[PDB]
Amino acid sequence: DRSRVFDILSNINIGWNLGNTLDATGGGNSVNAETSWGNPKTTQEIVDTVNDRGFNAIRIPVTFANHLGPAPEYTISADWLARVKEVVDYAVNDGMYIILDTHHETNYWLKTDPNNEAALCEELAAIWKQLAEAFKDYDEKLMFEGMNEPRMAGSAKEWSGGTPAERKLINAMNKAFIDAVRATGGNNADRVLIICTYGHNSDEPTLKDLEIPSDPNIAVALHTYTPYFFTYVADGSYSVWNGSKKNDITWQYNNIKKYLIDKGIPVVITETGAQFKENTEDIVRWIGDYVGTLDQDGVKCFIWDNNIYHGNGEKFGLLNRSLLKWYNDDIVDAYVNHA
Ligand SMILES: OC[C@H]1O[C@@H](O)[C@H](O)[C@@H](O)[C@@H]1O[C@@H]1O[C@H](CO)[C@@H](O[C@@H]2O[C@H](CO[C@H]3OC[C@@H](O)[C@H](O)[C@H]3O)[C@@H](O)[C@H](O)[C@H]2O)[C@H](O)[C@H]1O
Ligand SMILES: [Mg+2]
Repeated sequence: DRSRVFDILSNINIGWNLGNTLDATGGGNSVNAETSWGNPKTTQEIVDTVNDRGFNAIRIPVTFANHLGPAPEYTISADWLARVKEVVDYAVNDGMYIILDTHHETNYWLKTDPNNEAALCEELAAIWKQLAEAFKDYDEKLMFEGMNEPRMAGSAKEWSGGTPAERKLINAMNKAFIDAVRATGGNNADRVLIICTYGHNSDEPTLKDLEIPSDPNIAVALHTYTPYFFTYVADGSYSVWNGSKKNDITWQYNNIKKYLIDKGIPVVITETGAQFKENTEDIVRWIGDYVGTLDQDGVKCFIWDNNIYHGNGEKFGLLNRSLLKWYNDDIVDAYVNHA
């Protein structure tokens, strides 16, 4: 009976990621990492605005690597740990549902070499013991997501769910994450903990290999920017959404229903979105199809927002953070009013 997790999630309208922020990797071992990818320092106002528009859930991606002391303790620099807490507290201040993750650890130590399972597990666990100790007293609105797209960057199957050995490794790491949090007690005893597949991929072979913890307070996270060629810019990509590629969304979702939802396993899409390609009307329709699909079974999603819209780079930006104005109200409206 995993119903407690379902109840908790049902409280979310739709979520929002604080992209390219605490996840950013410049600035070395300092709080300036937050601004190293060109975003402004996150404020209470920014989070209020997100929550006010109707994203009552927020994902705070964070990359810890440069802020860790040497192994085996991997002590999180106190300055970084406290700023992370300040950002989570912005959301706590507004009664929001929250996901804290580890993020681009994949650039550093989180390289999915099955031969190196213990070292990987131990580091994940050492980080999450400290994070869990820091957020012990936070209520059940705050959730943890153990890893972000854990994979072997540069590998042939980096973005297609990796290899079998790799996926066994992901099970080991998911277990280590859960074990290390639960062992800290307090509100972490029953905190929703969000595990993931290899790369957060949702292809049948990836899901088929996913071990499901018997811990009843978990959810499974996936990323689906589906279809890739609509949402991303690339050779073969398109900007028109007429419905003809909805089967791509549908088909993938049937796998998630088969392996997760229909077995009573909570699922969350902790990232999705569509890069802006001067095509408001199409995104709006894609949203109807994409999110409407998720809505059939009460599945929630969090939208990736890197605050990039006019500039160059992947144009997932929605909230203009400096102006506290949305870059595109029509796209936003479709997301917040999806129900
Ligand atoms: O299904 C479309 C598939 O068709 C091929 O013919 C095509 O060439 C191929 O590119 C495409 O698969 C995508 O490949 C991209 C790189 O070529 C991947 O880009 C990455 O997407 C990431 C998101 O990752 C997760 O969600 C989507 C899911 O597809 C993936 O497996 C997950 O791990 C981004 O974070 C990253 O920036 C980007 O490079 C893309 O993910 C593949 O779908
Ligand atoms: Mg308790």
